[PDB]
Amino acid sequence: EYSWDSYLNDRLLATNQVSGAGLASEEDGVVYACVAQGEESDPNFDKWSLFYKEDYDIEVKTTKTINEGQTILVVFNEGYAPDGVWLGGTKYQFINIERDLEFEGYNFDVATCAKLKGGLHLVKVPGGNILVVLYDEEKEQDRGNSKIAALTFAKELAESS
Amino acid sequence: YSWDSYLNDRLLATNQVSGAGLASEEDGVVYACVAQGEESDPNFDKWSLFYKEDYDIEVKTTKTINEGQTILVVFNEGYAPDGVWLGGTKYQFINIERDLEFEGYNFDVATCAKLKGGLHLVKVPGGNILVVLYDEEKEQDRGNSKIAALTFAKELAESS
Repeated sequence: EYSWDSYLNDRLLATNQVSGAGLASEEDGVVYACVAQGEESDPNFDKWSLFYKEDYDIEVKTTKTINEGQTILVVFNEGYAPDGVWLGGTKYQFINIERDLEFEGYNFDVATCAKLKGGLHLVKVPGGNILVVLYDEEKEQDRGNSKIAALTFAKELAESS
Repeated sequence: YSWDSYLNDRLLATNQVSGAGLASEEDGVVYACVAQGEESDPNFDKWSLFYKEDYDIEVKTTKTINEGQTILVVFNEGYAPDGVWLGGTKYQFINIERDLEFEGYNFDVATCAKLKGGLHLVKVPGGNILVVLYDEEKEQDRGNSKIAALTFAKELAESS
């Protein structure tokens, strides 16, 4: 009637200088034995919740310095946005790009990005200009119609060269 | 006739778009832009949506973590790049003291913190690692807990 749970309770947890204590194997690094101070607040208290938990996934944050304009050039030049397209401080997720899309006699590269309850279109037109179109789902508009709206105006710009 | 006039007529008049701008293929910055407003709030800047000065932003990656490995990595490499993870809680790696002399025996002991608490890790010979938690809400602190951890560590070190 003496285990590890008893020994750490007597020589380490009894001082009430620790919240709990465990023993981890130098091999794998996982705790085989542990105690904690609980059961006074809640009888249904698992003290393994503190020392053990199976392999799960977590997010790691890095900081990168963004040039908003470059996020647009990289989309047409390279064909991706690893961090999304940034415009006016808002993050849009790069979804689709359709290269050499033919609309009424003219070719267009057109990209589509999404935000929460909205999104944007980017349309490369010749003469060296890019058309930017925003849409907002809260205003009963959508990407399909806004893309059509973008394409209709684009042809007009496309006529001037 | 300006740009804001031309896009208001050919694009926002369609009320299928929320706003529109055009970016030069050179720098990629919008020189001209329009948006739809004047109904809720008259005093709004329509550039807030299209332009913004070079700033810094956060990028998220996903990692699959094994908590045991996060304890080993502290001793093997000497810091914890992702913090030390135990029982689902992230502790921020602060200090590691190698070959600390406590009453005749040497110890490698690391200290980690979370909000209002923390933990100590002590490698003792014979191949065990001692893990000690402390909670500031229970009037405990890192120093006293390290001493308690260190003194108990001494006992296991004797049994080897």
